[PDB]
Amino acid sequence: GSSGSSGKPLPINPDDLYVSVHGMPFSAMENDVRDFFHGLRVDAVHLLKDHVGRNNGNGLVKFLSPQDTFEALKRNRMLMIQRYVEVSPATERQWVAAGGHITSGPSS
Repeated sequence: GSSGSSGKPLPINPDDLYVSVHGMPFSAMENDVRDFFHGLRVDAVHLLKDHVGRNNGNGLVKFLSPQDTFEALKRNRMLMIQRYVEVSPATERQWVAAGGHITSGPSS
């Protein structure tokens, strides 16, 4: 194998802070989520539902700092309430479409 390392100095990208979790019980709720990421800086937690307003098994998490989320990525494909969760980075676009909300810069 072989590969080069060509990167640039850029500021923390939201994509990181914004991750998605697929594979949660039908009863899983804002609370249950905590149990998983209980101990890290939690800012907000988005949960997707279906027509029957039921937690199928997909949501998004937004952490203030990245150093925190980085940990969640390590808890990907873990055991949760007899259900496998899929922790993977997300894109601002998804966060919006899904039904999120953030304050750009509340100015007078």
